[PDB]
Amino acid sequence: AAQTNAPWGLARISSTSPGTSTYYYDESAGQGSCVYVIDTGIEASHPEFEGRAQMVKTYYYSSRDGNGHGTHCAGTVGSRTYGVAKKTQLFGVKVLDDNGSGQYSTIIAGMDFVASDKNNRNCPKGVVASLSLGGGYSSSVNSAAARLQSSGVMVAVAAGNNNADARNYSPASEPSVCTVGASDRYDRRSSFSNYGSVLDIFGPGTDILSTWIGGSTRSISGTSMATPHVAGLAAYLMTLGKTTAASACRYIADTANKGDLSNIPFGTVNLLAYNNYQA
Ligand SMILES: [Ca+2]
Ligand SMILES: [Ca+2]
Repeated sequence: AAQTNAPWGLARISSTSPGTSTYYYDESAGQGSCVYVIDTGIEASHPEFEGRAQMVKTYYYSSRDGNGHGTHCAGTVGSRTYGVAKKTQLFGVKVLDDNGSGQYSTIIAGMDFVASDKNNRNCPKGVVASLSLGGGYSSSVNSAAARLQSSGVMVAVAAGNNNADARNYSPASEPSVCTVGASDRYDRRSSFSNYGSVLDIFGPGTDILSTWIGGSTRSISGTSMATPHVAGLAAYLMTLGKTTAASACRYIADTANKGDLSNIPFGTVNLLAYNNYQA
């Protein structure tokens, strides 16, 4: 399958070189897999989700996405026009309020919830969790992410937007999950992107067009945008049977475009997510 005039991020992860505009992918499109989006919620009624999204848990007064952040991330995972895995199932967990903030105790509870909730969902091809959030270092938050990964879920987390070493941020600093840096359309490290030895992979993160609340769309930037590219790619690869939840991050690194990025500090991997699609 090919999507013409795709968002540049979708074209980039299906190509070995920058500057293309077609998203090449296999028609299975991640059907049979499930992605939990742990964020501000998901506007499940958006036409771009085609009824494949639902809220399962909120820790606030409503389950509505009053911010837009979680709806944007979920759209990059698996909306029809802006998503990597266009046929996956999307589950929303609202651990952030409508200002984009949340206490660490709530974020930890949200991760423990996903580890248990997956056992009563029909996800035959595997389960993924996308966490476009973070803060200062906390061993309790890192531990919750490790538990979720250990329970059999592919955990993808943002490296953070501080232009610093991600070792001082959580859950980005947890080694056992998949920490995602951001790049721009000219194969440069995004100027805001964190770096360091804890990073596993880079994904497109600057000027990412995706769904927004009110049934609309908009373009924003962040490692929050790179993470759902990798979470979506994981579910796409799990549906194809190429990898498992326990080894998805390593498989993606092994099969990534190597050495294409510039402004990568010494000690940080130069690896860009890539789907290796061949018609
Ligand atoms: Ca290349
Ligand atoms: Ca890792």
